Amino acid sequence: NSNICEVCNKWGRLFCCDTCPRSFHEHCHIPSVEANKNPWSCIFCRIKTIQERCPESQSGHQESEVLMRQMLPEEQLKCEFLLLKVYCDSKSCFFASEPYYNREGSQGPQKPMWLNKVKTSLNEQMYTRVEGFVQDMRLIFHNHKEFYREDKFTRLGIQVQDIFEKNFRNIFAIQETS
Ligand SMILES: [Zn+2]
Ligand SMILES: [Zn+2]
Ligand SMILES: [Zn+2]
Repeated sequence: NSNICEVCNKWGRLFCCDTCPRSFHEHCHIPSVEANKNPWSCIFCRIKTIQERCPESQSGHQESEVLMRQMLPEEQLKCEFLLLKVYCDSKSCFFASEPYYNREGSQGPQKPMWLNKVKTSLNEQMYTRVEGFVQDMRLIFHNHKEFYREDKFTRLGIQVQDIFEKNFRNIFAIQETS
């Protein structure tokens, strides 16, 4: 197994996947690494299994249909994995914890949002449809773009949104388009 966490790329107290060489800090893995379970399979492995059990699940889909899906166990897992893929980028640090807004010439957003809040919301089963999770994730980057205006720091929201959107299209097998 790897000797660094797959998500934050640091050593420490790591839990090893039994079906692949990845390793994780307890709270870097989403959901948090489960207490017992021998063997244990990580979220990358659990997602691969869904795909292998239903190869047709990788045929193209319309985003509008994906968003209306109820958060049954497989869609819950897919959103957890998508959230994890955002945290895997080091630029997620900017969006992880609760932001505050005091900049000359800007007003803070009406509805602040951040990754750890989405994480808690998923853990607490607060989303009933995929749309709920996706809306809150897109809101993180939209709020950032609006607040930072013409400051070059706006680019960080574009960059992490692009990681989100690429992984969304991959995980939910969104029909490829030009
Ligand atoms: Zn970690
Ligand atoms: Zn694994
Ligand atoms: Zn099938």
